[PDB]
Amino acid sequence: SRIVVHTRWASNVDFDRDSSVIMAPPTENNIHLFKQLLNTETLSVRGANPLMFRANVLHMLLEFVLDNLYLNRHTGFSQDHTPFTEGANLRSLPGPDAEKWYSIMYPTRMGTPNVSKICNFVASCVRNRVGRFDRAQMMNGAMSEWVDVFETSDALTVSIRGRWMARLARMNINPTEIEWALTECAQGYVTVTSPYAPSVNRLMPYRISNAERQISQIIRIMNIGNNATVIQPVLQDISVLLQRISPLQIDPTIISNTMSTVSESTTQTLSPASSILGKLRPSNSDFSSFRVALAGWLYNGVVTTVIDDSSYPKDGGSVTSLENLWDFFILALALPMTTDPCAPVKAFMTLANMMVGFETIPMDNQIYTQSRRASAFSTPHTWPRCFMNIQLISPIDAPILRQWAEIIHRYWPNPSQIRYGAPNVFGSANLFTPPEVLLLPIDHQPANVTTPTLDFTNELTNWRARVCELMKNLVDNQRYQPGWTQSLVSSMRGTLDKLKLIKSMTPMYLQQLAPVELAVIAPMLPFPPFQVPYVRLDRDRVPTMVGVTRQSRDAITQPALSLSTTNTTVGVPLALDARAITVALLSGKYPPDLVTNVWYADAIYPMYADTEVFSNLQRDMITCEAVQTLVTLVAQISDTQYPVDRYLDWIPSLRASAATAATFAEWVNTSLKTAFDLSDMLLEPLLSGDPRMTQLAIQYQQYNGRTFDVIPEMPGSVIADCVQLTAEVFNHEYNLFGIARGDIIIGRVQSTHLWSPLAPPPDLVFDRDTPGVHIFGRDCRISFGMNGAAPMIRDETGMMVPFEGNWIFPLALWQMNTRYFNQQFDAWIKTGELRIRIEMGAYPYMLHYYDPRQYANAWNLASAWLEEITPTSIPSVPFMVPISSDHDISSAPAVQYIISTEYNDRSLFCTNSSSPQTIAGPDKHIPVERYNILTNPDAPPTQIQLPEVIDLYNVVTRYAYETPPITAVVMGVP
Amino acid sequence: VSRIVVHTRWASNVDFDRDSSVIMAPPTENNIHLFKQLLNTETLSVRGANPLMFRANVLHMLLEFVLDNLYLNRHTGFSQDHTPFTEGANLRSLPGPDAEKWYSIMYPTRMGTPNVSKICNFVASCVRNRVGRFDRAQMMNGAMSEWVDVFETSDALTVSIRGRWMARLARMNINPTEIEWALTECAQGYVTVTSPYAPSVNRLMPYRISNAERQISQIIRIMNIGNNATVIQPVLQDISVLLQRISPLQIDPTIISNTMSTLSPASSILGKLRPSNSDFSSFRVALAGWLYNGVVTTVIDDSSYPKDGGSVTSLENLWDFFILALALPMTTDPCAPVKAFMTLANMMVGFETIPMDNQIYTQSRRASAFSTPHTWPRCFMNIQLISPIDAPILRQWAEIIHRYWPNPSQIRYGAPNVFGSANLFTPPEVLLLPIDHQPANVTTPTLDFTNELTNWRARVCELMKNLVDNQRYQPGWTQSLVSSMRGTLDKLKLIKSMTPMYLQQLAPVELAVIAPMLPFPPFQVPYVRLDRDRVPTMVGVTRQSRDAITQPALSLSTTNTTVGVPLALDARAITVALLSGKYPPDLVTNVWYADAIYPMYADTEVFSNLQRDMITCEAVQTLVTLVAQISDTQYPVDRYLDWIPSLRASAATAATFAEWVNTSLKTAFDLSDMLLEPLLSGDPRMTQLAIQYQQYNGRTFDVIPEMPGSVIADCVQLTAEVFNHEYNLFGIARGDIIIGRVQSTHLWSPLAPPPDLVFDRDTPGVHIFGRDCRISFGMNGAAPMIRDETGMMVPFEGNWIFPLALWQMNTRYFNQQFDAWIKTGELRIRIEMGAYPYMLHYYDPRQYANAWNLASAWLEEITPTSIPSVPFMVPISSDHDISSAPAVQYIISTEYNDRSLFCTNSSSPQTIAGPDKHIPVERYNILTNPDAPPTQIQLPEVIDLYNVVTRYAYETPPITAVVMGVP
Repeated sequence: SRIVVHTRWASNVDFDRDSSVIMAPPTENNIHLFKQLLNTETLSVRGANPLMFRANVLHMLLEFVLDNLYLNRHTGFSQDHTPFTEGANLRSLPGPDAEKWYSIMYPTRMGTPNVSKICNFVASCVRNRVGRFDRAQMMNGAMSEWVDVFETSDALTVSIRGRWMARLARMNINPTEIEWALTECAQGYVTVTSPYAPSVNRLMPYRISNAERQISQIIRIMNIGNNATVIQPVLQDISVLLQRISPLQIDPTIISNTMSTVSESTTQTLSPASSILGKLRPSNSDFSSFRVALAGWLYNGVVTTVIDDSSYPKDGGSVTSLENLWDFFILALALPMTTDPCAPVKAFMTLANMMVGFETIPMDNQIYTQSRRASAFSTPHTWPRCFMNIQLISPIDAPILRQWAEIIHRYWPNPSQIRYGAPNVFGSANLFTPPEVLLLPIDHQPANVTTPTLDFTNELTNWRARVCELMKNLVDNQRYQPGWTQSLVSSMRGTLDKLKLIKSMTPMYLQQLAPVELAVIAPMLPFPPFQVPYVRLDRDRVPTMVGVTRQSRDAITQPALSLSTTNTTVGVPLALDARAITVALLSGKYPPDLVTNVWYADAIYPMYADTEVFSNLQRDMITCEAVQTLVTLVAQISDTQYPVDRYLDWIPSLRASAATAATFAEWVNTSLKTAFDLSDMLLEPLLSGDPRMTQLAIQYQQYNGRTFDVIPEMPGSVIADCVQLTAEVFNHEYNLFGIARGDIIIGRVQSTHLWSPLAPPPDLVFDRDTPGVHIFGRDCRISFGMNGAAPMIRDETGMMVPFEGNWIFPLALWQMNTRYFNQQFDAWIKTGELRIRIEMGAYPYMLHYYDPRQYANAWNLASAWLEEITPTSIPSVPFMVPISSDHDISSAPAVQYIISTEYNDRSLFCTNSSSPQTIAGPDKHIPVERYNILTNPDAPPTQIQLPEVIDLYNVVTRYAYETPPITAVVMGVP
Repeated sequence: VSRIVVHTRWASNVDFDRDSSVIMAPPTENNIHLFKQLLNTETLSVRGANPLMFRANVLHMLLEFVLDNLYLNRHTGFSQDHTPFTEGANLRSLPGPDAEKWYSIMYPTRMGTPNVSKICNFVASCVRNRVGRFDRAQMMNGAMSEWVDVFETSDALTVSIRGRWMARLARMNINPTEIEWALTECAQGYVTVTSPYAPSVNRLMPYRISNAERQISQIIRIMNIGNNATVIQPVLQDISVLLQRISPLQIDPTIISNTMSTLSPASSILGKLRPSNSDFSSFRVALAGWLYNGVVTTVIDDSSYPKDGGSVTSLENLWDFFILALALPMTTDPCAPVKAFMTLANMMVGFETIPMDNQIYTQSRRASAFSTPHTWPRCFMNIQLISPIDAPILRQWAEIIHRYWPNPSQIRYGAPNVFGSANLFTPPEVLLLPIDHQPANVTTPTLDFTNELTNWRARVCELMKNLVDNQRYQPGWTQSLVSSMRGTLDKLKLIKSMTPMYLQQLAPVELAVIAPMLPFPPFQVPYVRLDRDRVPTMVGVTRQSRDAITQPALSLSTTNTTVGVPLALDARAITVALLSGKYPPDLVTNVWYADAIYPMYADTEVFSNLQRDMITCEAVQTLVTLVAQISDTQYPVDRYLDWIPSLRASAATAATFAEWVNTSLKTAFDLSDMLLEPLLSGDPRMTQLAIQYQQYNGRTFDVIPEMPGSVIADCVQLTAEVFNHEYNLFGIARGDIIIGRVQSTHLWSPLAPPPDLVFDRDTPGVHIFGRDCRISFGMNGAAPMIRDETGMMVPFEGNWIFPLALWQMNTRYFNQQFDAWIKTGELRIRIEMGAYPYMLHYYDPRQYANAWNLASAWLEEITPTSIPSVPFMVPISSDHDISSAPAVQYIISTEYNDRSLFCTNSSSPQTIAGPDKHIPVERYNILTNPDAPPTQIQLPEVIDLYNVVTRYAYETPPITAVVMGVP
């Protein structure tokens, strides 16, 4: 408000995030914020510090910028009937006293009381370059898509939103075109309801490139950096998603299956059912923790599916044993579920473990012994060479083992991939692979039937075949017999056959039905997952680490050398149990009820009510925009390490420090999060560490040393543009900001003339060129009184001089021993003729009017005002200003104390705007610097003419469109 | 009749003490005690004196008297009385009683002249106008000037002494203004002292000096230390005391406990810490290490090391290397970084493989065993050698070292403007710090990434976890504790200590404030972190004189690690302080430290250091000076009492003397705490010291001191020369003696024998005798006769010549041989003595008992290393004649003299019998001819014993104030 530049004036307000930038009351002091923004070395309802005086100001500017992204929706107009107008349209609004908002928006409705300079200029203006001019109206019954008109405001805001819109609309299309990519995410099988139409000016700004894609990735990649407690719950969220999809029945299923599939060994040394009953659980209740590994699949170079410890027995392995058989079966089943590349070697060593003491062949070291925990082995180098070096396996001592190893060699599941979605609109999916390439630990097979059926065609069914074969090969052993009974082994095979031939709709749904159902979500992932190309063999591909730079090295400002230094943990262990796994594999129980097209798309749509990707896309976009705006500002006033255009340093503000930088960046991040009430990790990982040497990229390397760079890139910040523009323009309007260029001259002067100390008559100032200069830099001590001499200052050479004259002082010396200085100077500047140019550069000030008719003192303990300040900063300058008359007024004294070293008096809200003359009131004339147009039609309104031409009543384009929420146009078909 | 009381220190105007024996030894009493209180150590009785040290002792002798007189003068009131002989005089009123008797003592015309007496008669010639108060200073306190000359009995000796004294003193006074300015700088702007008052010009602040003095003092201090720990350990003690006494920050390991929420890591550390400890000192001492470097080295035990070995699988070793790795970088031992590097390597030896550069070196060898610049490996000096497959872990580690390693700084300190500051390997006001500092207002939470300390915790947590992750560098590790251990690493990396803040910006302040308070200033070394060749190697000094080709004094720099005394610390307490840190819960920096400061600086002791050092340098100055006056050194010397025979010098001579001085002055200042070990830190015949220090490169930096004058030896020359023109005055005479039995009734003293009963040495009737001259005995018991240089056998009589070599070595024989011959017959031998003590024997001219008894005694009491002062039976002059004496002379001086003959007939106004002596009215010439001023030219001529003597009302205040600390 007055001087009204602040928002909430007449516009179509829609919602705020507290970008509160405003003014302060002008008839008195004026700070508008800075007893609330930054008071680092000052403290008051009336203070600010010049040792952080560049952050605060920018910050103030930036929030201002933020305040102005609101939705323009112009509604209706009408020709007018004042004598004042000759057809200029009024904007018709239902608002109360729209008339005042017009007499305000336009100088209209301003009558003919008596001859006033105002009224005179009124009678002279134009009847045309006023009100409506033009618009983009090609439709019927609905407003122009935008309307231009001559109304009062600052066209930055106009151009501001021009660039705002530019950033927005750039991503629109004919909508239904996106029904493609949705159907591609619908897999073509989640049928879709939506209208049929091309672009109808309903902006759908979600056509996005891979730049911001990858950038947001990076951000997540350290946002996820070292926090995996959070990954578990949402993984369960996915598990329940699947629960809402999977038809399985668990407890009595396996109950009947097991009571049917085992063979009789009750009087035959540990009956298998009894043992296995006591092992599994009759724990009949909700059990759904199976979906775990399935959902975890979404990450491989990200997470490491490891198996729980107790899943393995703790006996070093042996032959004559039944629980060995149980558990070895279980693991042979579950290991092909793991992501760990040593899992082959792991099971290898595992069978070696139960092969402790009977079959014994080449052993490499004291760890590759068959007595060592397989899971403990970690590195390619931790893998028994012989495992990968099959010829060390003599088929003589380990015939069965060589057998089985070769089985695994030729027989082992393999990876595949699948597609989803569209970079066409939405950029990459992962960055260490081509777009939408979704590699798979499995090799999906095409399902055809819409209902479950029995069949044994599956790589894992084949594996089960292999393992039952090996088991029968072994249990019948002649070393078993002495440890056992013989009809026992008969019943053993009697079990294993029904085992390998047990009922299970699992593997078919897995190999065929699961994969598409995985693809069902499956960008609809709050965190977009990541994965890395697969590895089945050939240790040389075993990755090393994903090093991420977001800065440089200590002594090396280059990224390409700090690469080894700026690098972060990779992979996490996540231990799982095989029980429910085998439970499911050996028993799939699916009713013929999931009518895929019907069932699944049915299960989905109601869930589809608030599609997050919308929030995700905007999230990431604004994210990267912020990040860019940052990487720019850190190089400006606020240098980082590379001197490029700093602008305001003619303002003295203290130099760069990460501490100061971190402070400012906090203010930023704050404002940012507000901008849409953002609430998640945001640049929080960047001030985590120094965002001063910022250099972004990432890489991963493998056992073959093969390195793989990914280097991000950002297209800039529309904000940063506008803000720099305005910043430059500012340099000449500083007056409008309660901060002044120059210094002040201080000594008790006594005048009655009506003159601003903001522009005092020439006679009153002095300089170095002035004689009487007592020049002081940074050597000034002070003696108290002497024998006959008063307190005398030790001089810059070291001499003692009394306190009066023309003296010069650079501020820092002052801020040093302020207290000393102040306790001394009281009289001899107040009463004495001590006058110093204390030299500040650029500084806050403040004011109060006053009636000149009485005497005026500009002491009023302005000293007291001073001493209130710290030895660390300076108090804003209050001023008493007379009410000068346009003509006669009587004489009264005025004892001033402080004056501006310059003329800078330019700031005023209107006072006495109705008269060609007034007795003594604020001498004010219509500010004729913005409406010269109203006397002559010129000044290309939209052409860039600032600061060369700055007005406040301009080209005005209130918009009007069709603004549907995109969550709403999400109509599903079940 | 009596003689003159040549004295001082008999009318003390003060209670100050010197303990400097200004007694003169009387003649009715004994005399040679003053000649048996010198460097002589072989004396045993009332009587006797060594010939060979005669000259050699006089120095100290005359010196001590001087040491009596630097006392301080004060006001005296105003007396106004007049009597006929005292008409119109402003006598100096004295608060003391019988001061009028003391006036007659100082006022001659005080007494009158009503009759006949050498007093009455000559005082009848004395005026009343050159008596009493002469002239005054307009500068004056009470009833006396700050300098007021007044006619009075006095010795110009004391005058000159205190005059040059005063000169020095006032040459030092300091303005309270610049004083408080100092105190400000001393307080670094954290004192508050003003002074609006009524001025007083008596006030005295004489303490302004240069730097060379303190620098010398620091040198000698180190020398006396001679590398003794017990010297400076208690220094560190006082330090830690005041430190723990002053720091508001609080430590609480129990915090972590809750942070951990009480092996499992927690159990391990809980056993590691003993949750009972209550004492907090040696850590503070680890800090105070940063204050002195040039002599000491912070080191660490290896009981903290994993046997200085370690492995890659011992969880305890994890704890310990963790612990240390944190507690290290703050040390001063320069081999630290590569040492921790190599220790880490040793524990790791076997998984990662790196080239070496010495077979005796071992990648598993002891870091302790590697403690030289030569223990540096060029692979640690070039990482590019480390292929990232050799040991990438260690490569990254070495780079971490190259990068985050601590980095020194400095600050201003001291008040060199007036008192100066002593620093040689650095400018005086420069104060290093092995780390870097930052500005104030830490009243914000203590979190700081940019803190090299948080930096440290961060980087170490990283490298640790990074390594621990693989499970394979650590085989045998089965249960997944990547959860427990690594989350623990997180929690600890997330433990907040306010200590690092104190360290980063507060400790700098504390120590900068301590700096001026040092009764012993620092001694440190230019800190570096790299370039072994730059690494210092030598801290040498030359306890030997420089004027000859002279290697410096042996230094331990080649046997210690670099230069410094070892110092092993506790990693536990240190790293805990690094770990748990909390400031007072309501703290406001300044007011806290204001109150913490006040009473401390309310006390002050550095002025003791000043007095110490100034006296020290003056003392050694005049010391080596007098050395240049005693005998021959490696430079031309000038002796002056060589007219008093004594040989050239040995060392223990001055040694005795040196400690004479040390004792004397310590007793003279009641600062009996020892100051100097002159040769006990120096060398019998040295002239100068000089320091030097060099790096491993061979870059040497070699400093030499400078000398100012010392008026002491000057005034010594002053005094002696006057005595060396006015002799006898104190018990020693030049000349010789003639020995033989002559008798007379014409009365005189053997000091004034007529030159008739005398003969020149080697007179006609000559009888020369060398060392080898042996006797021809008489025949059948006849008179033996002695062989001549020609051979002739002459009897025991004539004029005989013994310069001296043999009588020294053949005393008692000679006595027994020549006794009766001198006793009853002529045997006139001249014996050569040069300068020598004498004695008297009071006797009446009317009676006699044999002096030859006591004479023979004095003979018996001589050794070649000892001579007693010769007694002489002294008669009574009279105002009336009496029965003369046949007096039997045996031995007599060879000369006429006056030592102190004042005046005959102590109170008898006239004298007839015996000699006469009037008053040396000579000395009071202004009292005879007042044409003369007091600075008239009469020196080194006759001394006057009456003067106008400036007396003073200046005042020295004990240096204090009323102030406040950090506001």
